[PDB]
Amino acid sequence: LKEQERTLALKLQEQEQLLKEGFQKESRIMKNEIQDLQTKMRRRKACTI
Repeated sequence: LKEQERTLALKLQEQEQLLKEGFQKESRIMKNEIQDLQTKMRRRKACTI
């Protein structure tokens, strides 16, 4: 029983680590796209609402 519980806990920790790495990769992609959008909109004209 003690061996089975230990195996289950390791398997959960690996899944949690993988999910965290994916989320950090997606957040970096989005941050890069925001930076690239900000460099291209520096030509021509303001108005309004």
